[PDB]
Amino acid sequence: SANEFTLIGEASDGSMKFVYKEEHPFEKRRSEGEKIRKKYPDRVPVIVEKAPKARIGDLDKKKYLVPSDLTVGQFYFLIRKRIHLRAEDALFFFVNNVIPPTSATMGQLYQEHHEEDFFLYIAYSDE
Amino acid sequence: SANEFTLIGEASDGSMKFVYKEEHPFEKRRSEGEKIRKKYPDRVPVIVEKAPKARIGDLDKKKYLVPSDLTVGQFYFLIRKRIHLRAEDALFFFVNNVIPPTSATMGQLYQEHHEEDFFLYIAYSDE
Amino acid sequence: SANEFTLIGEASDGSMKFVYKEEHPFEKRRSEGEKIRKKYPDRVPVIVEKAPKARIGDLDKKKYLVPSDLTVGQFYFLIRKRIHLRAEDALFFFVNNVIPPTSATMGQLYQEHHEEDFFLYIAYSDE
Repeated sequence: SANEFTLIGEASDGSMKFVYKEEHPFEKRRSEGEKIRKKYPDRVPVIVEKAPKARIGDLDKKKYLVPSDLTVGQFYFLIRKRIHLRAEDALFFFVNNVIPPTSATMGQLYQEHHEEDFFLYIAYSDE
Repeated sequence: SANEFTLIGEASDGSMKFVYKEEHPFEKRRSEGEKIRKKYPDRVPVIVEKAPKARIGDLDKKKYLVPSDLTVGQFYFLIRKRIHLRAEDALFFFVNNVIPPTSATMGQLYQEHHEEDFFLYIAYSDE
Repeated sequence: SANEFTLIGEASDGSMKFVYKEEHPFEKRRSEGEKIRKKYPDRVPVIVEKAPKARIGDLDKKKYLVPSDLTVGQFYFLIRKRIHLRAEDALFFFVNNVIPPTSATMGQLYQEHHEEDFFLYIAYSDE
């Protein structure tokens, strides 16, 4: 197909703003994250939000406390069941605009990417 | 959701006991694993068992001889077809209580994790 | 199952020949790949072909221009939708006969594996 290409996929705009951070002042989030990490050191606190452009279902709950040794892939299935995804619908997680390996553990992601309020922030989208 | 978290996922209990090892004495397993590795050096012998708590189907066969360059992900699909998983059901593999990368090859997992009887042991579960 | 193994999976024959290369002389491919990489440096040109033995659907288009920061896993879903895979059908990508990690980016694969005509070649199969 001479000079012909099919342009597919979109470069991430990196513009994911979490509503959680707009609705809860930093000092309140940090106090809470610090406390929950002290109380439950084998668990990590995670905020999960849908990317605004995503056309899949929203979550009822956004604050999760998950085992540090749980993988991304296990978390994927737990979240997918909560939004009732059509069988053929894709679901991707983004941490700081990057999709993590599905065998990474939630503790590993948290250690590397948690924010200064001691939460790990994950966005999800359908593309 | 003030002080509110949804607790999801379970920390692995690491208590996976393989029935294969309870039914076949170590020396018989080792003799067999040694022999099959000598005869078929480009293949690895694998014991696959369902985690007792898993509510998905059991396998008819547990002893597999697989190409060393086959990936975990290819193996996943071969095993999934054998238990007739509902489309939305999850399937996870565990080697020594850890989920391997799906692009790892069976030979790589075997080299790192085979037991002293020269078998690689994989447990599977739905969570 | 004494002396009994179930032999499953197939060792890759590494014999994937791309029709694209048989139909377009090297110098024409290189000129084009060089030009498109100069013009669109944040995108990578990819040739996608079905492995001849695969019993899944063929693609209408084989020449794609994809964002460098798109993952393999995102690309998987874009290609899967284009061939209308039955829900339970597997789809695997091979670059130089090896399945890449699904979290690798297309730019990372391109940097490591592009050919001298400046295209990245991906084969897909159902096993």
